[PDB]
Amino acid sequence: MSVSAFNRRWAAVILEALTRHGVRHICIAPGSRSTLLTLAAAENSAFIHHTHFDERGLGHLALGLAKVSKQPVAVIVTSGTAVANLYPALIEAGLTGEKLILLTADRPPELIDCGANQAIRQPGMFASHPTHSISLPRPTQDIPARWLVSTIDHALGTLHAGGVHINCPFAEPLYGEMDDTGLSWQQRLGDWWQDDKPWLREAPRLESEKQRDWFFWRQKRGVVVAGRMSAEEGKKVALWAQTLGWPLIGDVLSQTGQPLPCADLWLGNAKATSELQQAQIVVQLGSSLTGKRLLQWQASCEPEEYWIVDDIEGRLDPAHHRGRRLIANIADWLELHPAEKRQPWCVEIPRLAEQAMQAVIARRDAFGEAQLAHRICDYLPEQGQLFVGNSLVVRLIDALSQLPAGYPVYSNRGASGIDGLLSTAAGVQRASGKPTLAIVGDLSALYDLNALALLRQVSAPLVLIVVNNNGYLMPQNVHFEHAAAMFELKYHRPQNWQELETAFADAWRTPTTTVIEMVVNDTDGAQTLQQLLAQVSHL
Amino acid sequence: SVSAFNRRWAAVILEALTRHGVRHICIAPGSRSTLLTLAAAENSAFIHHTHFDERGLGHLALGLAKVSKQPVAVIVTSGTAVANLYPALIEAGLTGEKLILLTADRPPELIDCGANQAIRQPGMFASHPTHSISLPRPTQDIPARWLVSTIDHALGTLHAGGVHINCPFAEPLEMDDTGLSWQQRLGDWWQDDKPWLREAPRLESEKQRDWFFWRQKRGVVVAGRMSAEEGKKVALWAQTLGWPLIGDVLSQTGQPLPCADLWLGNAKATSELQQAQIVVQLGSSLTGKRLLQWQASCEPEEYWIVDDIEGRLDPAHHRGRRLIANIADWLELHPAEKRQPWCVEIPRLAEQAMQAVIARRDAFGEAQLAHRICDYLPEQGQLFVGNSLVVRLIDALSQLPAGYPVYSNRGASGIDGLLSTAAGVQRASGKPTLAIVGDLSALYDLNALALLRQVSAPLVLIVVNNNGQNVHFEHAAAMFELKYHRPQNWQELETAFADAWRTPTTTVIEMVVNDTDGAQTLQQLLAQVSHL
Ligand SMILES: O=C(O)CCC(=O)C(=O)O
Ligand SMILES: O=C(O)CCC(=O)C(=O)O
Ligand SMILES: [Cl-]
Ligand SMILES: [Cl-]
Ligand SMILES: [Mg+2]
Ligand SMILES: [Mg+2]
Ligand code: NA
Ligand code: NA
Ligand code: NA
Ligand code: NA
Ligand code: NA
Ligand code: NA
Ligand code: NA
Ligand code: NA
Ligand code: NA
Ligand code: NA
Ligand code: NA
Ligand code: NA
Ligand code: NA
Ligand code: NA
Ligand code: NA
Ligand code: NA
Ligand code: NA
Ligand code: NA
Ligand code: NA
Ligand code: NA
Ligand code: NA
Ligand code: NA
Ligand code: NA
Ligand code: NA
Ligand code: NA
Ligand code: NA
Ligand code: NA
Ligand code: NA
Ligand code: NA
Ligand code: NA
Ligand code: NA
Ligand code: NA
Ligand code: NA
Ligand code: NA
Ligand code: NA
Ligand code: NA
Ligand code: NA
Repeated sequence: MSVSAFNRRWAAVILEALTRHGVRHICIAPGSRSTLLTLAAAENSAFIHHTHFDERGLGHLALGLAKVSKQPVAVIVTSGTAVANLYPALIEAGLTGEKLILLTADRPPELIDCGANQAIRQPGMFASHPTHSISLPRPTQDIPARWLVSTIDHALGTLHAGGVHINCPFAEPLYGEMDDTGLSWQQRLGDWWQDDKPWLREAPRLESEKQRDWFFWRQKRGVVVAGRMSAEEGKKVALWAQTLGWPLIGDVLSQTGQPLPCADLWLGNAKATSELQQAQIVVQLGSSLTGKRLLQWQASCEPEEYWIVDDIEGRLDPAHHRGRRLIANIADWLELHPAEKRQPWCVEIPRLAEQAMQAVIARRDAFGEAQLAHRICDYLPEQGQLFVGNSLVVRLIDALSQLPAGYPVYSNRGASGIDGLLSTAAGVQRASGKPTLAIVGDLSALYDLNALALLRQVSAPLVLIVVNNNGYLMPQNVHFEHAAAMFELKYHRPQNWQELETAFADAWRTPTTTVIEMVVNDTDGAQTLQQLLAQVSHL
Repeated sequence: SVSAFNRRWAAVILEALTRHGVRHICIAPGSRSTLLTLAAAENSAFIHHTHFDERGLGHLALGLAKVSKQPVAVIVTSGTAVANLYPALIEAGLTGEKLILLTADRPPELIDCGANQAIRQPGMFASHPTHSISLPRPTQDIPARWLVSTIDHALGTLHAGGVHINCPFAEPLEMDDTGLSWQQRLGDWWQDDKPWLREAPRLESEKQRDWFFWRQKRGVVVAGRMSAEEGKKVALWAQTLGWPLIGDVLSQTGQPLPCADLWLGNAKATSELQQAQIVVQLGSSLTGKRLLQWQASCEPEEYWIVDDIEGRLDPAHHRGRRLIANIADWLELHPAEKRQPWCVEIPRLAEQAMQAVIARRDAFGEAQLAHRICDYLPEQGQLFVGNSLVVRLIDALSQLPAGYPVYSNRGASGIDGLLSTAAGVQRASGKPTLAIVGDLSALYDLNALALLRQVSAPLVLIVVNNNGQNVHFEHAAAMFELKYHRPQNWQELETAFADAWRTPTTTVIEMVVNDTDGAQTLQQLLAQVSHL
């Protein structure tokens, strides 16, 4: 008899199944036609719950949680444009491999395309961006609970990386009658209910094989380029390159400690370019390289072979070198392709690197963007993590700073959207519980302004540094003092290093967010970068 | 010079669009869109609007299109910028605004190889735009007449909804003469005022040959969203036929049988309606709970929906007719003939309904604000309503004047872009504007207070706060240098307004209420009115 009693049990089966695939965190924007999913989510003790009222920011919240935990993270939303607001964070996940399980409630098929409310076409809404899309059928008991959990297990089990869109229509009414309808339908799953594992286990691994000619290649003149990877991988890559005797170019996202710092500067030197032309093979581990000089060099170098090792699939070399694209966990890969001690073949590079760091240091003082970027590793929280936006300021950290090996760095450098940086940082901080430094420009802060609601609720101190270069009535110069106030966050606008170091100490005390607004020019940082680059090009 | 030719290809795209009434252009600053952007700046045909949030940029453009009834272009750079446009594109696809999305793209060699800010853009919006064009990589080997014809075809044939034109450009982005002669192949089209190719079919239903029979039956007229002029014409027409007119808040009909959401819960009213043999619905997106239940359950011999949107609009799937037409043209094609009012109990029920509500107009609550709203309407202005309890309340408790413009985002009723849509609504027409929103809506689109800063006539944003949080908007107002008031009674409210109408600025009025009085008061009026 009861359609709502049945709808609840369909929904509970879908949630129970996610539970068998590592889904722990779940993000929900409340709204009264996803009711069944939200409701099955609350009954389910397995989930840690997060909410936000802006579905765009909710996607990014989920994206941040996945990015740090390396587990799949679910998102439930109600039917209509709620769903479309998930696209950005979905897109970013498809590039960087976050597993976002989007459960989008939908009207039933009889209510689509007929003037009904909050009703749009949701199946295939995200085109090729999900790794898998499941458009679930209208709930009925005539489809066995084993089909339903098997379809979900198929999608999650085969999922190497990226998001999955599960569209979930529900018959109206979403409320009412409250009986045993669909009770024996659930009971056919038997003791899968007290189990632990998927109903259907489908989990093939996608992995490249051991390169049998590694023992030759490892004795040639190689270079290691280290892109985005985990904190732990960065230290491993640092050891492996050092053992090989190969120059390591490490990105801000690599956490290698950057043994050859200020690459963005020293790749400008003709002495450095000439040593590198002698390179017979380049082994690039990780991807999304940050620096202009590194991107130019990569694009123009001509080693016999060019290798990209990364756990994401597809082509990762925008200059299309002849070589290899190797799919792997970077740490397993280094295991499979171990180093033997060999004397370094580079003689000039390690000098130029030192000299470049000395040049930046002769410049540490003017209270600006480039200098904050240079000194950033002085303000990093102890046992913390850094989240870094899509701004000049982070190319400047990459160019002018030397971050410590193994210190966690996170970002959104898939498509480098500037639309979700605060909600992302909020997910990054929640997943790990660590105190967090997030560095962002003013447009990114204005873009995701309402994620300040999210940042109120951090589990450790979070410092949001907003680098502000600004950025009918005369245009105004916006600031973030009232924004902070509006959300009961701490706020500082330091004028000098003493005030910044002070602002940082007060910030690192309680668990909430302190906004530190650093007003700067729209030219000093760029300008300082160029000066150091010419200086180094000459050295 | 690749660069010099890329500017000229972009040039041709933009000039094409001007021959189709595109006057407004909304732009979000971005490095990879520079060519469409520069081209746009150099073309005098356009009025330019900027926003930093692409989602709110889409909704601005939607607000512009909603009032202007002309196509509005949007330009964004490659990447998730593009995806931020989906919400407004989807809305347009339902209410019929013509948003022309020009999405800059990396050239095809740079897709799917880990390049920066590079994503799969063609087909990205799935079935939602009315037409989608994935333009080829620019080259002078494809002649300019192809490019303009492709555009003239997308826009000439556009009945309603959006158009996605993906525009890849090769890099670098050396002011040569490189594609000059390529452009000059268009000869004097460049000095012309029309499209290159004119393809402009009309989509429209034929005259209903049996109207003279049906216009004498016992009909009910239901009026949803339509233009202000049409609101007045439908009122005249319904009156002439002797048929009751259930006029939505979006109808601008003057609601001659006000408080339908109450009197529809009375058996004397429904029983009289049961005698209805035809329902003519003009427009759609009906607002009221009672009206939506009534609509779903009614059982005339035929149900008609007249609207210029295409596709089914009756979610009860009644037997009858779906008629595509400009409402105004349709009335002319199907004239009323003067005829005696077949209804007796309803006009009295409506009156006692209003009377019942006037009786409880004093408490300083959501419901009373809603009932008294026409005391605060700006003269010769326009109202913009959110998707919020407070606007159900206006529809239930108020009677808005015939022919006063009302606008809304009520296709998919997202709460995601109401401020930025409001800002486009004010700019399209230049009128002073009232916009009514809930706290959650205002939070959702908070950064669009930056658009509301820049208005050509006063705008008042009533934010109706029943906060579940416990946030306020004084600091948001202060962040963007907007005037702010939190009135605590009717005198403080009336005063906030007098101030508000003097200068071309936005003032934020925050009404703080309860999460229950509003629902309660409506529930008690329903019961009361159902007992008459
Ligand atoms: O990249 C930059 O120059 C800073 C841009 C920025 O202004 C922002 O994202 O707020
Ligand atoms: O504030 C209202 O009028 C009710 C709707 C609502 O809660 C909101 O959109 O914030
Ligand atoms: Cl993940
Ligand atoms: Cl081509
Ligand atoms: Mg900036
Ligand atoms: Mg509210
Ligand atoms: Na789990
Ligand atoms: Na929605
Ligand atoms: Na699939
Ligand atoms: Na489906
Ligand atoms: Na079963
Ligand atoms: Na599985
Ligand atoms: Na039962
Ligand atoms: Na292999
Ligand atoms: Na091999
Ligand atoms: Na690092
Ligand atoms: Na590090
Ligand atoms: Na040299
Ligand atoms: Na590759
Ligand atoms: Na391979
Ligand atoms: Na850099
Ligand atoms: Na940023
Ligand atoms: Na925002
Ligand atoms: Na946002
Ligand atoms: Na843009
Ligand atoms: Na409309
Ligand atoms: Na339009
Ligand atoms: Na598309
Ligand atoms: Na092509
Ligand atoms: Na070509
Ligand atoms: Na050719
Ligand atoms: Na033609
Ligand atoms: Na193109
Ligand atoms: Na044209
Ligand atoms: Na033709
Ligand atoms: Na009415
Ligand atoms: Na009426
Ligand atoms: Na209602
Ligand atoms: Na209803
Ligand atoms: Na119809
Ligand atoms: Na609202
Ligand atoms: Na409207
Ligand atoms: Na609407």
